[PDB]
Amino acid sequence: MKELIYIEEPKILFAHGQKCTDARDGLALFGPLNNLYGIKSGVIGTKQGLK
Amino acid sequence: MKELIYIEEPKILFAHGQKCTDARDGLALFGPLNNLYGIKSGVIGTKQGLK
Repeated sequence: MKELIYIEEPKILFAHGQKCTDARDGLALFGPLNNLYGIKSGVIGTKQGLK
Repeated sequence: MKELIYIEEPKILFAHGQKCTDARDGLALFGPLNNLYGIKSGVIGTKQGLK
């Protein structure tokens, strides 16, 4: 018989010094680290692509 | 006795589609034209410069 070992989950960090094992859950619960104000986007393409 | 002619002020435009004559008053009554979200800044210099 061969023997296996287990390794625990490492956990990741989010806003307010809160730890979670998932990024989706930690983002929906706490939020990201830094503070952006807003994304200004440039769109290059056809008309239907822009729509 | 030569004659002088007078030319009216051209006026400059602001937010809300509002025309004024002085830039200072038109920035403190209707604000700028485009809509940013905030200015992220970089500083290069000594410690006193950052202070």
